[PDB]
Amino acid sequence: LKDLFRYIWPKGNNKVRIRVLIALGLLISAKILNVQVPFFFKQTIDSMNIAWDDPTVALPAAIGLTILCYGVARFGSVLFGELRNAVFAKVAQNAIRTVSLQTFQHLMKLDLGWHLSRQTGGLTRAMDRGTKGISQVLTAMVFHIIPISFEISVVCGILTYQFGASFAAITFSTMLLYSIFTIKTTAWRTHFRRDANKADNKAASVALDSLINFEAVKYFNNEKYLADKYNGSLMNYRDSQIKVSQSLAFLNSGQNLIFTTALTAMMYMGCTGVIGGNLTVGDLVLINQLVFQLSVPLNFLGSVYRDLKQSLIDMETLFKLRKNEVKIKNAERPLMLPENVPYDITFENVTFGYHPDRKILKNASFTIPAGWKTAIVGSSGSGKSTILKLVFRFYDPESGRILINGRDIKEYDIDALRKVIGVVPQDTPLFNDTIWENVKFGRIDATDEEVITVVEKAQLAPLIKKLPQGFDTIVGERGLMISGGEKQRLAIARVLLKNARIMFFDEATSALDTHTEQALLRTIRDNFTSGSRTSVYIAHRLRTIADADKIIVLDNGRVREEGKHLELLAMPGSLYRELWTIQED
Amino acid sequence: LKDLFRYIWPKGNNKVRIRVLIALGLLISAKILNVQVPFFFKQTIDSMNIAWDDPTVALPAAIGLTILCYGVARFGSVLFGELRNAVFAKVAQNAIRTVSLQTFQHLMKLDLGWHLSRQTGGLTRAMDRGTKGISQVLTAMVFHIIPISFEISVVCGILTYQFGASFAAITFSTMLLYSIFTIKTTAWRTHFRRDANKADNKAASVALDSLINFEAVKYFNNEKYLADKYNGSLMNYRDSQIKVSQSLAFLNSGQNLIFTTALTAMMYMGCTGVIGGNLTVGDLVLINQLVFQLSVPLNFLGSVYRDLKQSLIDMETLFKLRKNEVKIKNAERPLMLPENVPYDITFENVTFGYHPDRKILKNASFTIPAGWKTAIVGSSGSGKSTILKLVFRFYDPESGRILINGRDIKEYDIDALRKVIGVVPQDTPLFNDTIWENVKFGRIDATDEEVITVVEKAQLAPLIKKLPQGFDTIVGERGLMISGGEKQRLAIARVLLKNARIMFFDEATSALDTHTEQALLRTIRDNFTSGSRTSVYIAHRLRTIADADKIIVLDNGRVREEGKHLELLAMPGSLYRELWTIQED
Ligand SMILES: CCCCCCCC/C=C/CCCCCCCC(=O)O[C@H](COC(=O)CCCCCCCCCCC)COP(=O)(O)OCCN
Ligand SMILES: CCCCCCCC/C=C/CCCCCCCC(=O)O[C@H](COC(=O)CCCCCCCCCCC)COP(=O)(O)OCCN
Ligand SMILES: Nc1ncnc2c1ncn2[C@@H]1O[C@H](COP(=O)(O)OP(=O)(O)NP(=O)(O)O)[C@@H](O)[C@H]1O
Ligand SMILES: Nc1ncnc2c1ncn2[C@@H]1O[C@H](COP(=O)(O)OP(=O)(O)NP(=O)(O)O)[C@@H](O)[C@H]1O
Ligand SMILES: [Mg+2]
Ligand SMILES: [Mg+2]
Repeated sequence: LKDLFRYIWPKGNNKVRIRVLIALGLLISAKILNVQVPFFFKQTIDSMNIAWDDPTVALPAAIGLTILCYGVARFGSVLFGELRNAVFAKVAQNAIRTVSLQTFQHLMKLDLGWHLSRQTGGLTRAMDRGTKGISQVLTAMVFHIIPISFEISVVCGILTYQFGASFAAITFSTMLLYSIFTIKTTAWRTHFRRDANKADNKAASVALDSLINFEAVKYFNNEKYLADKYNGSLMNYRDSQIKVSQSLAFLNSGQNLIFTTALTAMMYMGCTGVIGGNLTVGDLVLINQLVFQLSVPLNFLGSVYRDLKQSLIDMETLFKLRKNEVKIKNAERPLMLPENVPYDITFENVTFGYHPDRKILKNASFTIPAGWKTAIVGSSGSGKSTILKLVFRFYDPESGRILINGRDIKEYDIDALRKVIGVVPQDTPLFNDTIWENVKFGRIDATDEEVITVVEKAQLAPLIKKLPQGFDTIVGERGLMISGGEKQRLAIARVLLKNARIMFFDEATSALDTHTEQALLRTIRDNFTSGSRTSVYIAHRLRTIADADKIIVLDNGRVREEGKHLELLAMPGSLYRELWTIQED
Repeated sequence: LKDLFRYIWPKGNNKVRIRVLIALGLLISAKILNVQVPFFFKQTIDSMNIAWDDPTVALPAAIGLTILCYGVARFGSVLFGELRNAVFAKVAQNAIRTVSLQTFQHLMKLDLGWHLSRQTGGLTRAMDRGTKGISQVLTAMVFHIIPISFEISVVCGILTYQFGASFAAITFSTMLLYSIFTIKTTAWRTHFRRDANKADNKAASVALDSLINFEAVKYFNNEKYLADKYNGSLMNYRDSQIKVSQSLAFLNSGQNLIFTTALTAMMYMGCTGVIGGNLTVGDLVLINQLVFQLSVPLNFLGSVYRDLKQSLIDMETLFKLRKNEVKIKNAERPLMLPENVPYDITFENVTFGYHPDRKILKNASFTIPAGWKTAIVGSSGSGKSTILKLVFRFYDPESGRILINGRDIKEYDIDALRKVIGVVPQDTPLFNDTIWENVKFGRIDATDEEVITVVEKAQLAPLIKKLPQGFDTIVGERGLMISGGEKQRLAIARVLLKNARIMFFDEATSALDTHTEQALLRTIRDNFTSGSRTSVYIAHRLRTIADADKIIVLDNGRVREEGKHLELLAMPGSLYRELWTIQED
């Protein structure tokens, strides 16, 4: 409940502070009128209690005027309440916008290991629940918590100042018992609430992880297994929610029992005071109406805001997302890459592990030169795409250096380094919109003719002619509404559009036939000058990297061989020779 | 609001019907006591209005008893309210469990084209919002809509039967104006509500489609573009929510103005009646308290249930999910596949298109024989995986037949057909749990030794030894926390575990090196007898399908060539010959 106060009452921006102060003033005045209306009611009561000696007499003007004042005060209370609602809505919605956008920006700033460890549906669910929790927390703390507190305070003061100290003792002992009971009961309901939250999260995790792999669910006939798992989670959530609802019923019943005992004790004290010729029926009316219109709001907002602590939990998960750690960040004095030169990557005694318990790279050292086409090869699980994610600075090594033109990539603006490097990754999840905006995701600021020409160079024009909604065909969930080769070609088109200098191709020809593959590689190596771009091909089809100027063979996270094609093929004891042997026959 | 009544009041299961009837009875009695308490208040008032001639007199017993009855009726009202809450909670949670499970089952029953066209995050968001909407709709329709309606009815009746017909006219004209105003105002707020819903859905779609492709977002430096898109959606949602909150404030203010005019008119009528020696101050107290304790609940539940129509929209989207169409369903008299025989697929003049405007297969006809290893090849976008999804009966063709052992696959139980067919798909999205339960997803009812031996046959033992948490390593979001070859090998292991008869391999060696590839194919073709399984390899590395007994070459959705390796290679004019030529040099 602190960060929220930092968003609704921030440093600077006196506009929102003035808005909050006006909301507070309207709240105050609303409660003042809601507490003053019963005095007008008492006045009209005690003024009508006289003996009228003529049934035809017209209503005196004083009583008409005080009834008018009663109605006007009731209306004014509700009116100020609603104006407060409006103003603080204008405030809370700005707060929610701000926090949602900041959280999105951060999520975009975080590292990869933090996103892969977590399920995206979980992040979106947390964000939605947290925005709704902010909304409910505010809608409750400025409509039905602070106002009822102010009203309780002024009611205690009135009943202590106008009807003696007895009523004061009654009210204070009542507040004491109310607090004790609510405390000892929330300490016992929190358990069921926690269980229900856990079970709901588990059930949603199951549903999501199942719908994502719907194919891999039907392919193996495990619908019933997952449905029974979901049903178990749901049956735990059901029992927990039932128990918390029963406990909340018990809570509210006991609260209202305490309050009603207080109310009847107040009626009895006022009645034995009227007996003593001190008070009057007007006083009983006043006391009972004060306490009753203070009570029924309390009971109803307590039984209605049955979900407010869960809202705090959601909001806190959201703020935790917003306050995680950014492992990859610019230095204090970040440089910027050269202007017009070919780039040269260099791994110097690097050693990296996605987790501290395993080392994927064991003292790797090599040189990806400038203007040349190098090709990385090796066994699977050997640390090829790991290099590709180090240079792009998704992770940073634990020991060693990554140099570009002789400067560690930590001395560079990450956003300036990630703008000269263009990657065709292994997995190519696209968007759920047209082919147009997915090919135009490389250079948003691109003229459509460039999109068209790179599409023609990525061997995509035939597909675009066959499809009847060419350049508008929706490609469904992460690209599943098209082929696997077409996704590779869309990614290659994105990369040709970025028009970068260092081009990584992590198996961009694994789903393409030999014809399309060779045509595409020819179109690529013939698009750029012979000394401009620095290309790195992660290849398992060693026939596509035969024209490479430097082949980097690595195994078990260590560079074993380095050299051109024939220098390795015509050399005994070479792993590349064994791979080419098994590839030839 | 009809399907909900079908879940809370179903055919059979008299238990839930009796529970609902008891909840209704408790609601009735609660409102009865809440309407009777003011009569006790009036009695004590009019009994204390006498002139006491001794300040020391003790309180008579009748007045003490009627005050006791007043407090007891207040407590009983709240108590019955809370018991009703508990009971109907036990009912509504069962309803929610039932609907969630049925919706999940259906989603699992629907076809693929329905899942690919939609984003899974959207489905999970709809389900969550719909469950919360069911909860809120019930919590509002049995706590603060039906009860207030019954109370309004009995209040109208009382004020019509006990204080003449004037009060009746006042109350009925008040209800008329209230209704007219609320109608003409909701007709004007629905627009802002719709706009806000649209914008929230758009913003969430953006956030999701961006977090899923976080890699493809950072790889191209389009964080700011997506953040500005999100901010635009959020700034539309902000203005719309602001406008609906202001409009709701105006609504509630006008409602309470009408109600307060009614209240003051009632006070004036009662006062001019007291003038006429007919009524008494007790009557004014009674009227005003009835109307006031009927009012403040109404106003507060109206300003609190600001989100109830959106809940209906969510619940209706959920029920629509639950009432979509199942294109793929068993026949009326479904057969079951033979017991112990090799299966033989046969496409007979088939013609299929994922959408009615394009035909991926143009009169395809061929025969995947039994006990043999056939291999499908052809250009990309040519309709290979389409076959693989037809046989598995994800879609059904528009013209033609798919035969297994001479019987159309429509005359078979889909769940019996999908249990003899094991697929290694192109895209292999795994789960977010250990390698163990992802290799044990083929045959859940498998002894761990089989898991271990298939893992050893899928060339995964080395990885399992290297990892320090072997067989427990979490594989992150859809398998991104491991290699791309390791995912292929996990899928091949799943398939070897299913121990099926018809094995489809849609490019299961695209990320594996030649060494692992040949070792794995050898381990596979040597695991089963030479005439048991029927294998279909979708291959782009034509060196892995040279030992095939039948190669099916298709282009532009039509089978062009069919025959063994050399029969096509040593034949001029063959597409397979051109592919092998481009693959050799
Ligand atoms: C989390 C937030 C917590 C904050 C807590 C702060 C609140 C502290 C409590 C305040 C004590 C107020 C006690 C009021 C004493 C006055 C009682 C009284 O008789 O006043 C009434 C009604 O006035 C009325 O209508 C009285 C209404 C109250 C008057 C001022 C309220 C205080 C405003 C403070 C602004 C922040 C006047 O009617 P009469 O019968 O003519 O009284 C004759 C006596 N002069
Ligand atoms: C979406 C749902 C819509 C459903 C609508 C149905 C409701 C229809 C409305 C009902 C009209 C009720 C009219 C009540 C007339 C009785 C008024 C009255 O004077 O009764 C009071 C209080 O009783 C009381 O406490 C009166 C309380 C009401 C008595 C019965 C209520 C009806 C129960 C129906 C059950 C379904 C008795 O106090 P006294 O001063 O002693 O009265 C002396 C006269 N005998
Ligand atoms: N839901 C879909 N809606 C429309 N078209 C689709 C859909 N799914 C696949 N396609 C298209 O239908 C054509 C053939 O699809 P597909 O059967 O996957 O080819 P493929 O043989 O798998 N190519 P590849 O896997 O790369 O070797 C292509 O034009 C696809 O883009
Ligand atoms: N988030 C991760 N956490 C732990 N291990 C990982 C993670 N990501 C990748 N790995 C592991 O690190 C090792 C090398 O990963 P990787 O760099 O992707 O190999 P690769 O060269 O891409 N193989 P392939 O793409 O199939 O040719 C493998 O054992 C992976 O399983
Ligand atoms: Mg890789
Ligand atoms: Mg395919």
